[PDB]
Amino acid sequence: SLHMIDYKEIEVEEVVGRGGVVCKAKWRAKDVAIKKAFIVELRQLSRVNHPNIVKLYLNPVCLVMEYAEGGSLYNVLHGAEPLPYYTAAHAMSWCLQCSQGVAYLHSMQPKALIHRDLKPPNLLLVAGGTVLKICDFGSAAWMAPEVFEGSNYSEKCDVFSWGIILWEVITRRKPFDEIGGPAFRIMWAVHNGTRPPLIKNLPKPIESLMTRCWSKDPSQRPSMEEIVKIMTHLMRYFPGADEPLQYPCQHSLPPGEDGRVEPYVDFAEFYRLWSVDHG
Ligand SMILES: *CCC(=O)Nc1ccccc1Nc1nc(Nc2ccc(N3CCN(C)CC3)cc2)ncc1Cl
Repeated sequence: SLHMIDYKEIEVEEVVGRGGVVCKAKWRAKDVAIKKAFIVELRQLSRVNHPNIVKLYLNPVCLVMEYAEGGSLYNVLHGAEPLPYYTAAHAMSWCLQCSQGVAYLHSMQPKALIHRDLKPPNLLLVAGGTVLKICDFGSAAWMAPEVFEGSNYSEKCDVFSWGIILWEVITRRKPFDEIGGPAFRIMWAVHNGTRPPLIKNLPKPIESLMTRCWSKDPSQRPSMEEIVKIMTHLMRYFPGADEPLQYPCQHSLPPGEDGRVEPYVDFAEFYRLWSVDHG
């Protein structure tokens, strides 16, 4: 199941991020990443093998994870200029691959694994930004209200997070940036029913799926198995998800007003391909 580390053949080079400490390395001519009693639980969970989950490959103690050239979704969406251009197909593809990884964890025997902290900073991008990989593990903006309400929670809390992420890559906005302040202000907001503003000209199938994920009552949210199928079938109307991110962008963000917001991506081509099939 596991490959052992001697440290000698792990050639550390440069530092990555500060969210523990993370460093890039080379191990058997493979770019790889590396990082207190929490690993005891990680032994039982590390039976994972999925394309959309970071491949989990001891003095000091180290966890060896495959390196993701492309950084985090969060940094692609909101990071330092220059920011890349991307399309509706990218946004849908990222979310689809996200739900494929989350469904895998939900289907693990003997018991399902809930990710809990599903958010763009833990979604990594590979192969020119086209492949998303969950990095298993201020989260208020993506947390289902029943979780920080303390009450026991199911795996529907990831469905909630996925819904928020879908709004996030479509609009290229940080959810609940208008509220901000300390975390408890956002928790109070979403607990009372506040949700990201709905999106101008969004396709009703997508609006319907997104808002179902946002439901207060977790039992009214869809399973991730259902997410995956919906998103799989929708991709027929979003060609282009394998095109690398390479084109620049100078991102202008208008204020929100009249209770709605405009998307970043453009669905024009979706309404075109849809009407070709539907009459
Ligand atoms: C498993 C969750 C986790 O640890 N996520 C995380 C968060 C921050 C930094 C590293 C990291 N883990 C991994 N990172 C990579 N590759 C990678 C991450 C981040 C960057 N950028 C940092 C911000 N800069 C502005 C740009 C570069 C680059 C590369 N790969 C694997 C893991 Cl596990």
